Amino acid sequence: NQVLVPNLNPTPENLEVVGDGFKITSSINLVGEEEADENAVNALREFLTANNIEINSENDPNSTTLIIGEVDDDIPELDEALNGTTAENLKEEGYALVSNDGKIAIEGKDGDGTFYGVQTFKQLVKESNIPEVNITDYPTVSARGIVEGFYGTPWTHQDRLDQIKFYGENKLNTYIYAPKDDPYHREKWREPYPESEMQRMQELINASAENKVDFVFGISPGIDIRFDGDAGEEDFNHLITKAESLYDMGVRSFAIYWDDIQDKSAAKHAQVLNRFNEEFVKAKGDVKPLITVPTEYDTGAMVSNGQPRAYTRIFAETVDPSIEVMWTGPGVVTNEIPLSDAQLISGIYDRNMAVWWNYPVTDYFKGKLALGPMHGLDKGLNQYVDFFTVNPMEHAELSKISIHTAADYSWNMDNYDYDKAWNRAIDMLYGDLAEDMKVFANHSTRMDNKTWAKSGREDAPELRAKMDELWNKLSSKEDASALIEELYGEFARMEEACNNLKANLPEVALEECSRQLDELITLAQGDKASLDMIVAQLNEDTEAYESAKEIAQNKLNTALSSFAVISEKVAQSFIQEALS
Ligand SMILES: FC(F)(F)C1=NCCNC=C1
Repeated sequence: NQVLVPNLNPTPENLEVVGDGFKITSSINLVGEEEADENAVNALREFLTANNIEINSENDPNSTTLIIGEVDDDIPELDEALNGTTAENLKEEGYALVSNDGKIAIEGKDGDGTFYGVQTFKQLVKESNIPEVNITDYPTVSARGIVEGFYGTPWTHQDRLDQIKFYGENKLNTYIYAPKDDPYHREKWREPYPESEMQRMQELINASAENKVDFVFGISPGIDIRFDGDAGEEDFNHLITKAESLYDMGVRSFAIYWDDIQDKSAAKHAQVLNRFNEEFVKAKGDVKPLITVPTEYDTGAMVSNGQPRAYTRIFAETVDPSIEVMWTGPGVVTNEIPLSDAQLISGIYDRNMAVWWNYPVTDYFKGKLALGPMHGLDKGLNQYVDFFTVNPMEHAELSKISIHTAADYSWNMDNYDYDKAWNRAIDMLYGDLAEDMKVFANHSTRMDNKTWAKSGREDAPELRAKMDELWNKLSSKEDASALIEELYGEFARMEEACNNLKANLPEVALEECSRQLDELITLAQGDKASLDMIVAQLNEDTEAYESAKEIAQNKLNTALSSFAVISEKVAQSFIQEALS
């Protein structure tokens, strides 16, 4: 029978189904391996090994045939199997994939593209079966990735190697390495890596390249940099020396941060940029565009009554237009970047901008996990933005859910559906546990420290609606009891799911969310007690009510003084509501 197209992330620009599917044989003829991108071919080899698919050395016409290469390779049998499809006319990083009557063909516009075709290929195949499809695919935004920019417990080395492979698998191509643990990033910002630190950095650098990730080395000399006279000169050379020493280990992307600094003059920040850009970036000729974050980096701090402040205005004139400029949106952590905000800032800097989006980062509100999708990001932003990065959580495993959606948003922006993306993330990442994780993660999408920092999808919004509806039914004495029954079932479901997650989540996830699992179980029991209160009072029964009321205060006080935080406006607020 038919072979269905599995979930893919990101969603490819164009995918047509052309056959029923077929089973890839025990082993295959691989064609083009000698001409095609070395990293694409190694990804392919690893996948084939991990799935017990051998490679014939002698062509066997009984065996499935896999042909891989770039446009700029001369592989006639690739064009033959593509049978009309082509990557020739796509942007950079695009590719074409055709799977049909026993052949798979992958043609990248460039090697990045080819590597990305392999990542699609990997997603399409299940228990050796592939659908017969026809894909041409390319990204909306051209830098797409992560900045390691949060505070708190930095990621381990093993976390980073895991993330980088993950970024490659979801077609993210940028990783800004600016950890606050690392002295060689800020304090000690002059000063090459020791010797004891070189083997670690080298592994980060090489893993990145192997997965088509731009390892951007982030530097932050605001701590103590001198701009004037001999000191200015000496420090500029320390900057150059430092970048040379990283150039020498393989680094070909650099970012310079001015976000925390004493001497706060735009003209001086932009001169150090412009000179580095000339004397280093351009001189080397294989270094990617320099990146910077300026001292004013949110619309709040950058603009006043539609007019740039002094800093921004000066920085914006002075700074070379080849330089990439990061800004976080309307504020540092904000609901939205609407098109008008992008336009405004893009206009001022007179260029396509770079986004530093502070979600899912939780460093400002550590008890809550941010497990929701990219949200409030206007689906036309690519008109003014061609570099998009997320600042994730200290919790690397669970950051994968938001990051997975950032991958769809930034690759295929027209078609981005936050809720569809959110479900696909959980489905793809959590397997046999996805339905349970969805129940739980549903209550942990929304960030709000109640001062300055608010972003993300509202928690569990269907359930909020049923809770509001229950209060209307009660307070205009209409019948409520179908709903009450329905809500007993929801709260039971919450508890069931979180218990199943505690029992079955692998440690790598469990250990980042177990406090919250417990917290949501508690609030769920208090929610259950809160309906017990409502039933008791509608049956005028003080015994059952004062008993239930005690149980509900009990769960609320546990949650209120636990470190963990979750479902503040839904599962937690329901209990507060019932007790008033
Ligand atoms: F002020 C600090 F930089 F230390 C800080 N700011 C944002 C909130 N998260 C943790 C620390």
